[PDB]
Amino acid sequence: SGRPMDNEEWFPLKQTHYPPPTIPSMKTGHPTGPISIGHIIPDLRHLDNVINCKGFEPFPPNMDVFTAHYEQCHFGDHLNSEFVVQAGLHSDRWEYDSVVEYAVYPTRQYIDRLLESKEVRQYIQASAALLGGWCVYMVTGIMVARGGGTTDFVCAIRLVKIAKSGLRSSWTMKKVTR
Amino acid sequence: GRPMDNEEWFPLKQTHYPPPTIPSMKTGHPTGPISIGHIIPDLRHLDNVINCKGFEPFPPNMDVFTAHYEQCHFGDHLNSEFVVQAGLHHTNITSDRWEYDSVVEYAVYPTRQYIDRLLESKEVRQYIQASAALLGGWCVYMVTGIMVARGGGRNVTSTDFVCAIRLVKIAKSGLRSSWTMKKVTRE
Amino acid sequence: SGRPMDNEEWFPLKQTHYPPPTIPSMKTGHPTGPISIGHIIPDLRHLDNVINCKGFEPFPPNMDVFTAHYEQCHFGDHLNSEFVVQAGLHHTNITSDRWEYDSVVEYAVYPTRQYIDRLLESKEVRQYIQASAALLGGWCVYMVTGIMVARGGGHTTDFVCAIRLVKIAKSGLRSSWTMKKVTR
Amino acid sequence: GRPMDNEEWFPLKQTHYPPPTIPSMKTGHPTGPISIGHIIPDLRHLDNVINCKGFEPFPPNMDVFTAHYEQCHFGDHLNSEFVVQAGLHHTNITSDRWEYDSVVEYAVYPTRQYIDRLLESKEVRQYIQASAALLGGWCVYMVTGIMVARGGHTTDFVCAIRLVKIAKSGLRSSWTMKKVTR
Amino acid sequence: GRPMDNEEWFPLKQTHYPPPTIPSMKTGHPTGPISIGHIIPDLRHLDNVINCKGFEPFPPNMDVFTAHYEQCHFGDHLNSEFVVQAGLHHTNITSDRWEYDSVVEYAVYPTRQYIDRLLESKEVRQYIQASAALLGGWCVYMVTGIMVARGTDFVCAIRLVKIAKSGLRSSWTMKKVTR
Amino acid sequence: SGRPMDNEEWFPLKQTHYPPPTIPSMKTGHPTGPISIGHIIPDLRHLDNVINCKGFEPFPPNMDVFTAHYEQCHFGHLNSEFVVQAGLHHTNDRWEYDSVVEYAVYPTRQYIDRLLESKEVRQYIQASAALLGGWCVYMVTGIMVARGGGRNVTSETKVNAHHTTDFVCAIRLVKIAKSGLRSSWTMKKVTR
Amino acid sequence: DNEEWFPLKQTHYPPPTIPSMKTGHPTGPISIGHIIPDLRHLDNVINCKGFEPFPPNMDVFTAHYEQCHFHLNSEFVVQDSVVEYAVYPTRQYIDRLLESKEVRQYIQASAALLGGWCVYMVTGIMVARGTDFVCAIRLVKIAKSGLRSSWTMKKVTR
Amino acid sequence: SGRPMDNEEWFPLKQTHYPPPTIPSMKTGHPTGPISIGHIIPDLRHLDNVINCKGFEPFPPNMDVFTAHYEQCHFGDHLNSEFVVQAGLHHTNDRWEYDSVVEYAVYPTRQYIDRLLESKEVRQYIQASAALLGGWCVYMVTGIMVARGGGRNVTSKTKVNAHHTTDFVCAIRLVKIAKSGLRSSWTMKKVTR
Amino acid sequence: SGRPMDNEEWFPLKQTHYPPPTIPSMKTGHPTGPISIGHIIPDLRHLDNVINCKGFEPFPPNMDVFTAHYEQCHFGDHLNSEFVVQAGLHDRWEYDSVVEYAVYPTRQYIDRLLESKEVRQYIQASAALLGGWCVYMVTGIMVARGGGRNTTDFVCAIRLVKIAKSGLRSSWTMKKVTR
Amino acid sequence: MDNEEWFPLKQTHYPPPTIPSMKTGHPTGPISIGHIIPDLRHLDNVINCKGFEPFPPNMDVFTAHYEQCHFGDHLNSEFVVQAGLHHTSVVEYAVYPTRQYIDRLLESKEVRQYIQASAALLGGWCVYMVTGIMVARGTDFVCAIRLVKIAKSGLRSSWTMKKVTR
Repeated sequence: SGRPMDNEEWFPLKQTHYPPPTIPSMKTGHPTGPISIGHIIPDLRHLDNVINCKGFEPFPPNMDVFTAHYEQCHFGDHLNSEFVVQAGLHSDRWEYDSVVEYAVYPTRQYIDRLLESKEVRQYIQASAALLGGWCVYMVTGIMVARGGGTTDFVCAIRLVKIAKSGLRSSWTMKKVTR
Repeated sequence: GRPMDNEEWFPLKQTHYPPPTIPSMKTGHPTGPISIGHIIPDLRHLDNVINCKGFEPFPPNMDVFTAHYEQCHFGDHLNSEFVVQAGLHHTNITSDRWEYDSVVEYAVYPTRQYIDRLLESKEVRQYIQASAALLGGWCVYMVTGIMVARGGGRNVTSTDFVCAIRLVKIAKSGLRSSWTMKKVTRE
Repeated sequence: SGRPMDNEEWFPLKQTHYPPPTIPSMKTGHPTGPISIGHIIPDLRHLDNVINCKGFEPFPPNMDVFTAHYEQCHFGDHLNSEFVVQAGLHHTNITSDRWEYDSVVEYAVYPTRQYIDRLLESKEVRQYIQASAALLGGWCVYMVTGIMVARGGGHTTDFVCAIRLVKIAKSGLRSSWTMKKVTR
Repeated sequence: GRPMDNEEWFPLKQTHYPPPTIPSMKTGHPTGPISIGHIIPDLRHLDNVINCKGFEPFPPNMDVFTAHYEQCHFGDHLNSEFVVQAGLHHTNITSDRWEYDSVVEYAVYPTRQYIDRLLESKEVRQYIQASAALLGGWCVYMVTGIMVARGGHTTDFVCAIRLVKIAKSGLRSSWTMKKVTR
Repeated sequence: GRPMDNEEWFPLKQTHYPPPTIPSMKTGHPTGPISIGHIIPDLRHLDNVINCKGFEPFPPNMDVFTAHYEQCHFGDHLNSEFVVQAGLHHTNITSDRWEYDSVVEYAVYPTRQYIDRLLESKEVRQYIQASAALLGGWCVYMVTGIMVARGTDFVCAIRLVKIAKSGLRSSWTMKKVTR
Repeated sequence: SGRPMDNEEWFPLKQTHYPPPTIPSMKTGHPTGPISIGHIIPDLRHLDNVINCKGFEPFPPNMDVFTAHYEQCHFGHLNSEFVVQAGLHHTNDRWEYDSVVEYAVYPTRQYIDRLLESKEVRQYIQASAALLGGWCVYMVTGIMVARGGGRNVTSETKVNAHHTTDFVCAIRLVKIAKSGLRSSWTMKKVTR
Repeated sequence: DNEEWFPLKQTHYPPPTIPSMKTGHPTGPISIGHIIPDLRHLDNVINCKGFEPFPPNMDVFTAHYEQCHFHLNSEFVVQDSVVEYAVYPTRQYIDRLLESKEVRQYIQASAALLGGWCVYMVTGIMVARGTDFVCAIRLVKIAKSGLRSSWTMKKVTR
Repeated sequence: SGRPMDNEEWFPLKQTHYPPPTIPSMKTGHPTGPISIGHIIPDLRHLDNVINCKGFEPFPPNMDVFTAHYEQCHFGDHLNSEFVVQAGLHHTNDRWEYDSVVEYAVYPTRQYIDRLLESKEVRQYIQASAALLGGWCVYMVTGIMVARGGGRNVTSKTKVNAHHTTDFVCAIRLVKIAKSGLRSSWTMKKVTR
Repeated sequence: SGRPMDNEEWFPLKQTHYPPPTIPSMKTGHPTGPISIGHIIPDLRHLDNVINCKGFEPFPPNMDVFTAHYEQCHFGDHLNSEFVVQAGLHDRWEYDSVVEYAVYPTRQYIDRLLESKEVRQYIQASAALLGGWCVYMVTGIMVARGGGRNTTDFVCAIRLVKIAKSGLRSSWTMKKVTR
Repeated sequence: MDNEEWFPLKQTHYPPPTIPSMKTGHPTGPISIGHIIPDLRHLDNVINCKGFEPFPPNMDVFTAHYEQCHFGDHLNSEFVVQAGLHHTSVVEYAVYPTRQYIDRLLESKEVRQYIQASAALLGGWCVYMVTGIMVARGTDFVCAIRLVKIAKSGLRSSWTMKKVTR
């Protein structure tokens, strides 16, 4: 199965097998699946919880969804049998047959518009008033697994961190790793 | 629980400051002496409000947010008394006199547009111009939060009252012609 | 009542029962408990996978264990019900638990570079460090610098409710590991 | 006149602390509750002296220096009240209540050797060890100056102090010292 | 009450120059020879005004602020007691206490626009262009405040700011001057 | 299959050309192959030119060779999917293996110093310091061996060729350099 | 700038006509103004369907060379008429090159699927006499990564 | 003769080879001399290679020629008799003296530089240097020293070797205008020996 | 004549007032003059107030004095600037032979001069009362052999170096002084 | 570009030092690797003309034989026309200096005397060490030199070594 899919850029969704959204519904801002590109989540410990669950802005023409197909994939890389024995430390790998990555590169304009939707704006304002600043994570990619080892499901997500603290005026976006 | 920015809350020693009504806190004319939006000259004169006659009402992107705490204290300091026993050095982390019950936090996050509206108000503009002439620049503090403790019970000193405030520091210095805002922590 | 001054640095153990080590065993480098000051864990997704589980270097004789007594401790997040309502996130299940424990006792030490160097030399820790350094870029471990113990019922019923850790990392091939406190 | 570092002088609101005798300041056993060489935990507790039972006597290179002021106040505030007249905007700069007369300032500049000797004192070492264990670092303030008001055993009293912030953080293995203002 | 920026007031000494009338200050033609808005070339001679023939009037929004002090001390830190304890009693370094009674302070806040207008007078511009061509750059000092002691009243101290464009920076910088 | 083996840290070699070394000879300092961990190369243009060809220093105790095993691997970017959505259409082959083993070491300061203090490494370093500005060499930090060989595959999937003998398919390097008259050298991971 | 010219595969690239280099439609396969994805290709022109013409401020300058054979020579191991055509890339011309239909698709595909994008611009060509052929290219690295919102332009040397 | 006129900011030229320009011709943009204020030279070694040989923009009224007169002057590098003996060396080093030396100086504005950098010859040289080489670098003559009444060549005792009683330029003060790494804008730095 | 001697590197004193020290006494640590190389002054506005007037440490063997002779020297600028500048309209000193004596200080010698009794007392008083300390070391002296305005020798200028430690630096910084 | 690192000798025609004499610290030629010159204006005013420290075992000399190595400025007849302006066998020996060797050089009698004099009269001191020589065939003669700038100016108490390029 080569190298595992759970890279440092991809957080695996292992709580519940959420079904994927249709490809056109991702660009329209009203996805059919509960987890899609363009969704804002509060923190890394609530990957399922979506702030803009009612809908978000449709993808502008400078934001097309790109694909990457992989076959005979597995999910491990977390203290494998070989790494444990040669590190002195002391998991059943799942084998999927078709895994597709859907990815998008966000523009600052699209983020500026997303930070103005009612739900995201309210969360940001509450976090700014009660806490120091605010911090949200945008789903920039989704990994959907077809088949198992039956229905397709979003198996991973790729995020970007948008933040504004220290009373600064401009928000900053940064890639997240694990 | 306790507020995440608890170090940024300055307690007001006097329990004689009545709170403003919830509706008047955003109209620009709070019914109390200390409220969100008041401008003070410095951390020594927290009782002197410069815009005591009224200020700019809160814009829609600047709403008041609430939190409730059964108990609230401002400052946990380590005592100098230490007892050694059972091979352990026992410390004593105590709370200060500024401890109140049933405290409600009202909080706000200011925008640059709103603060710019504040710096053009008559009283604040007068103070800013006078300070810039007499000193290098000017420095004021805007109340960004208040805490109201219930009156009576264990909140009695020898009927609700403002027990603590949270401030932002607004300052323009060095002829920058551009003011900066910074969080203020109790040190 | 007084409360921890580093309460943002205490990670709760949640609904478990890790027995607290006896204090004499703690300093000996062989605590009677599963998690204790001086234990090395590989990451923050475990908090119980101690690498030096067979023991570690004893405490230096000049290194002392300090104790605090809190009437109550709260180790939960800010995503309470009121914040949920005022953030508009009432539509999703996001509220976490309040980890409010009563009659808590804190045991804390101050790590020294020499003692950490000695902790990194046990057969288990140097094995995880060398393997992580060769197969991956660098290595990163976390040392337990403090433990909170909640009181049980009317002892052996007491249990560890929270731990305070420190990140010990070297990834730039700079031949010098760096130490930093961990938060949230 | 006024001291050049007048901003660094915290006034003691309580006017009942008698000053130490001049010979006792440099012996490490001052006859007064607050004096040069004392270590306080933080800026909120000036009455709380850690090295209360005594500290290191001053080395010969740490002599006490004096200054005299007919009037010393700590805080000149700009009032919000203004009057426009004759084309001028009249302001009122008023002194803070902390205003004393016939003030003698005793000042010291400490060396790293003397401070390292202070940090090894029983009480101070115990406090900083506890703080390091409970906080990953420690922070103490050494009073490097006092001001005695001879107007308003002796009848004089300590009216203000001047401190230095001694701190070690992040296990930097070397403490730093800084001046404190306000 | 005492001046809050007391270290920024350079004392004029035996130069008992008369104070300008307040109406004459704002007009750019003060009746006094040392006034707010005057430009001097250096700190060695505080009465060598280059705009001696007049300058740009104050902007209508630029106001003059006034502070009355019972006493003012502009003396150096080299007072007698410091000189004694530093072991410099065998020399003449002891400075005088410039203590004046019943002092009035007139102060303004300079803006970049008004300073640009002060740099465009014939005398100041000629000092700037020649100092920048013959020497590296230029450096002038603008009087931002004056202190006046009661008598006939006279100016006892001035507050200045340093305006300097050096190193071919294409923009001058403004720094508060202390002593 | 799965995610490809050509990480940015793993530079691929000429397929079916470099035989693997014996496992015991990697630590001896005299490896039985043309390329292995511990070798010094002048740059990335000559992945085969070895400076320490006449043996190098044996591995110290703190240098153990760790292994990582992978199954159903492949190499390779210029795939048909990325090319068609990038709009290039530049005729885009791909190698597949049954088993791939990564052998990895972490270099220490003292062992690098002893490698720079070598008979053959000093000549390349000193001559480069005199004639050229400074010196810059690369050290093999890891190797990838296709245990069981591999196969050349092209998709429109066709197995073009079959190779059943072991060979090294990639190396992982670190750049060791000294320039600007600096006293101490520097080491940095090499990415692609 | 001897360390800024990457050689290519010999006798494989007919040189374009000098007037064609400035009209944005060069007659040769490799020319000034072409965008290549990596340093491993040096032949995969992205803007193969043309690019923006050289602005008036950009002019092609020439350096002839009677240079013969003359990094690791035989001595270092022990111890042909050519012409250079070069330009200077202004930032506006780069901003317009990145707006080409071919260059924008590679960038958006690289940014979404990877972290960012890195492209190279042929700032100079080096054509030797024989039939003549382009023997070397001098490139410039144009890159925007880390969500910088402003691309950087640097020179490349081996 | 006081301090030498060879300050670190004044590069000396070959004596009696460069005639001075007339006072009015300096600000007209067409100097009557071979070297004058406003000339752009390529390097510190090619003084005669004036790029803007045809002419340059006349001096705007914002830029005036300021003068400085000196009397009984002399030239001398650091390797004089007194320095060499106490520097351990023994190879001492002709001295030029002048009765009157006049400095003419100006301060260049960024706009005047932009209008000089957009002239034909300067633009051609700059574009050639930016395309063929990494970047471009030009030097502008910000000042000139002329020896009114000429001077005398002297060797050391002191012996006069020649008398040249004709006015000539003896030193120039330059400034470095350079752009590299595609800074999108030029920088100006005073040059010093 | 020529370029003036009082450039930005040399500070002029009161002419015909300060006698030179005998050349042998400049390296013995006890100069026979009031102002010499090795003396420490408190401020730039009190150039003759020598702090270590009771002698200092003799020059170590790696600190030799170097000389520079000049003939037909003058001090000051003329009115050619005041005209091209438009300065206020509100006469120079000439000498036949002017000798500069110069020394490059070492960190050890400065650390030992900072431990001299008088310098130590001044520094301790300044640190305890003012917050920091700052002194200037005479690193060169310019001496005129006979004077004349438009007989006996005298020191006409000094070249100084600022040695300072502010805000608890624990180490002193040494920088050149310009004017 | 290594060509920019080399500076020309104007009508000197000095004899090249014998290959062994370069390491011995007493080269037979007047200009050699390891010589100290005061500035770029005086490229043949060797300060350490009485000899210098012999090349340590790590400082071996390395040779480079060029048929016709390129030495010149940017001004070439090809470059002159396109800018509008008006027209107007060799072997290299090189070494790489170490910090300790330069520290020893600065303690030579002649070098230290020039350093202490420059530091006292001027602000700091600045010297140049010949790191390479370039000799063409005849009698043969050194035609170019490659130097490095050594300077502790600025009261830093820490000398820096930079590379000089024309």
